[PDB]
Amino acid sequence: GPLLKLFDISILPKSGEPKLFLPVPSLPCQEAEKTNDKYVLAMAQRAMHDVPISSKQLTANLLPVKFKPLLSIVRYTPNYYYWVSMRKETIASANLCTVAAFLDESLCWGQQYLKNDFIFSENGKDIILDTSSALLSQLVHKIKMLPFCHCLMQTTPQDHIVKQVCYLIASNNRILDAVRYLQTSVIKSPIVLLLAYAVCLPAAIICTKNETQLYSHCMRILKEYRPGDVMNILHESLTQHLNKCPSSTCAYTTRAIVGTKANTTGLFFLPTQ
Amino acid sequence: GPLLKLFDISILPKSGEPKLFLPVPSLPCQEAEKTNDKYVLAMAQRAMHDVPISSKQLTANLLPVKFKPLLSIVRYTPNYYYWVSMRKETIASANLCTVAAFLDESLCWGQQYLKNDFIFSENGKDIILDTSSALLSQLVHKIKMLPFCHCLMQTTPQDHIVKQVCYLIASNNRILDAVRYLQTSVIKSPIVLLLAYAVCLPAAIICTKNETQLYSHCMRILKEYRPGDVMNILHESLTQHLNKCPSSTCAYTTRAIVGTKANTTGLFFLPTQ
RNA sequence: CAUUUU
Ligand SMILES: [Zn+2]
Ligand SMILES: [Zn+2]
Repeated sequence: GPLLKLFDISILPKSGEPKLFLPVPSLPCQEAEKTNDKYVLAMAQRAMHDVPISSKQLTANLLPVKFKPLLSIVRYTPNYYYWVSMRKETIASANLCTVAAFLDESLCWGQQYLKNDFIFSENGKDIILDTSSALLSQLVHKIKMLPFCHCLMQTTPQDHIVKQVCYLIASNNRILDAVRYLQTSVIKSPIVLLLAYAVCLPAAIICTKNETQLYSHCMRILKEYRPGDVMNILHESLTQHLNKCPSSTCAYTTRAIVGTKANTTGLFFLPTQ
Repeated sequence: GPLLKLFDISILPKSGEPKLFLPVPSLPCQEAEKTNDKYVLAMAQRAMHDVPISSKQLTANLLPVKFKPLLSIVRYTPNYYYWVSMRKETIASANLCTVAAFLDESLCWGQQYLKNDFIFSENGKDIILDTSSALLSQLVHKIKMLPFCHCLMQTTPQDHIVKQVCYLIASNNRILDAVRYLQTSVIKSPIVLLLAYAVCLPAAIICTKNETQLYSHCMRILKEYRPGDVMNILHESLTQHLNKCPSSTCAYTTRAIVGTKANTTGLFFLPTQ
């Protein structure tokens, strides 16, 4: 007979006059930051804007002296939700250049936690660490968009690992299950190593006292990292790929995922050797 | 003995220069578009730039007269991979403002196919329809990131349908399985309706004659759409949420996912009533 | 859907 109705007519909008913009919920004004340190205040003023990323370079062996000054904002700002929201906006709309920059920043920051005997916890109010889960999800989304030849044209592709780690995160954000799975094999692909680097901080933050062994594995990964590894791994893999992939279309699919340049809104620094 | 080695050291790149960019090849110069229609040529020149979206508004009463002239570029351009890669770059880095604009464009374009008895094909070389799957995946990514009060604070949330459709697309791009699931129920939430609108053209493109029932359902959805509905549905939902949700954290997180303005790079027109 | 993929 007649078909089943498609939808209830009551859910359609009350007005059919054209809307050119979505609502912007303007939010309260920011309080003054709680520091008089003019280097730290300058770093925050530049983090608020999309500065060319070369201007934000910070040599990693100078980061130790800057860590405690920068904590006055990164850990103790009165504008916590404003800063986290700013950074999540950039990450949720990030190309792979932007993802890579934020990953290197977060991992160098995490290594300073270790150097200073800080513990990792989700109640720690840290505007860099508290966007690391959003960043892991974004990295997985970029890897799933790349043509499959990027994973298959590595010396030891470990494609089954890439596929299962991406499924666990994309399907239901199963962060600790992804660590459990990564523990079962030696890592032999640089793409798998990027995923391990990206999972270690958001997993460590959510471990309870019943998951001390998983926490310990996350700290092994964090300690092996060296400043700049995420940018260095991707720069090398993408160059080799252009020199060997025979597809007539891969380069165009890939350029759109990688992007033209990074967006540094919310990024305090790009750490390098 | 020691624990299992973390990774084979050979996968790390040689330390060399500090990396401040990621490599992509440079684009060749453009060929001339195959038309002398000044109106079409002007629309394509604007499409190349992130100009304010009010300057790209098109009343959908005019789209039927412009459809055939515009095919000279959308369907027969000698610059196919330039246009599709430009549009996929914008969509893969898109906030929800941008996703909504491109969805309305694609749905109105698909309606002109239907009105003219054109068929939908994976190899049809259409720079608008060939980005509709990327757009579906990005809409699902945005819905997953919104605080869940957005889906639950609806008259009839159908929260189980939203979650399962999002699972099917995000886990394995199971587009036809998502249509099959949607066809079982009357749609009673605006969020579910947005997902139905976003799925109908990517599904129509990959249906064969062995999926004639699912194809018919996709054509039912496409015919019921009214130009501008994606922006109008999202504007009403976000306006009424802002009035009713009491969470301060929700406002900050929502602003991050929605964004403050659309990126129109690669967008030809924003269709409206 | 009831942890759905491998
Ligand atoms: Zn390739
Ligand atoms: Zn809310």
